Amino acid sequence: SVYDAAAQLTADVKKDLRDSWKVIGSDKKGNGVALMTTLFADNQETIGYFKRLGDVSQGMANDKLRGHSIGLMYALQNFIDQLDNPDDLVCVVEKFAVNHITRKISAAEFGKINGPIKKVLASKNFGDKYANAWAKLVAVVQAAL
Amino acid sequence: SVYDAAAQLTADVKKDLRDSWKVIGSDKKGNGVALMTTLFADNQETIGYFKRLGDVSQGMANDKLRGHSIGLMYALQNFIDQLDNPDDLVCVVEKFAVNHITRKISAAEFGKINGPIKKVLASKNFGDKYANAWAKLVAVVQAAL
Ligand code: HEM
Ligand code: HEM
Repeated sequence: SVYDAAAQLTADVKKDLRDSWKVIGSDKKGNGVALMTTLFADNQETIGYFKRLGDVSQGMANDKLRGHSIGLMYALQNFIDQLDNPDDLVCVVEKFAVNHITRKISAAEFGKINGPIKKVLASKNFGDKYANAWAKLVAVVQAAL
Repeated sequence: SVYDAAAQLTADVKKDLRDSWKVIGSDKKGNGVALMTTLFADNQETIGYFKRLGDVSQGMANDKLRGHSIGLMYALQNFIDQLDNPDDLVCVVEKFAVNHITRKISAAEFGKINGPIKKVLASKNFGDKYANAWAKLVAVVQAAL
């Protein structure tokens, strides 16, 4: 199932992912927080899963939120680094899904991250071409949920 | 406390951590799996916490173990990247501790990773000086458990 989704990560898709990550991943704290705050702004209902983080309206200043945001970027770093070996990408994606499945986060709910990713990419001037590439990577994770 | 433990990461400790990570982090899959297999070999009592992984003796051939091992190396990558800013190191360490606290992994239990780290370091020509530097980093996590 996840292997089939990984099959959509073509040579061109993997190239656009690496190129955009070279920029987005160069400031994990800044862009990681940008992603989370954008998710909360566009889909307020998702805050329900983050009660432990406390006052998420504090953004970057919220230590728990900042810690979570930085960590999120290392998961993506992991995914990007495994792009050339489907076997490793799949095992890393399935490992990642375990805790999210436990939290009862459906593929549909997880998909809400696509909007924020598109916006963050656009802030760095990476157009629709790149957003579509990232939507395909997210789809690999969705296949595991 | 975690804040006092992070203060123990002196100038040369941070430098030795970076110099050794430059080599160890070069092969996250290989060194990550070596780290886990060594832990299970030297402390068989910890295997119980990893029931979900299945037959851990299969090593690299165990997809779940490989997935977990690779991810473990990105957590260390995260810690190393935060050495410049104590405030960020602390929030990332506390974030990391959440799930380990939930699994009831105590500071003493976590500290068992020091042996495996020392052995992997030694396999790459990094002696006691480096093993002790890493013990200091591990001590920051222990303070959060
Ligand atoms: C690109 C997308 C995402 C990435 C890379 C990501 C990454 C991570 C990572 C690395 C962790 C820490 C390890 C763990 O506990 O599993 C985590 C925790 C978590 N994730 Fe995901 N995640 C993503 C999207 C989401 C979404 C869309 C939701 C919910 C709508 C979600 C909810 C959670 C929650 C509730 C936690 C625990 C937060 C805490 O209490 O500290 N994640 N995620
Ligand atoms: C250098 C030390 C270690 C690092 C960097 C590390 C890293 C990680 C990471 C990144 C995860 C995945 C996210 C999560 O679920 O929290 C994790 C999961 C886990 N860790 Fe730790 N860990 C370390 C040591 C330990 C030790 C010593 C134990 C137990 C004696 C432990 C037990 C667990 C367990 C049981 C899981 C879940 C495994 C699974 O079911 O897939 N960890 N750890």
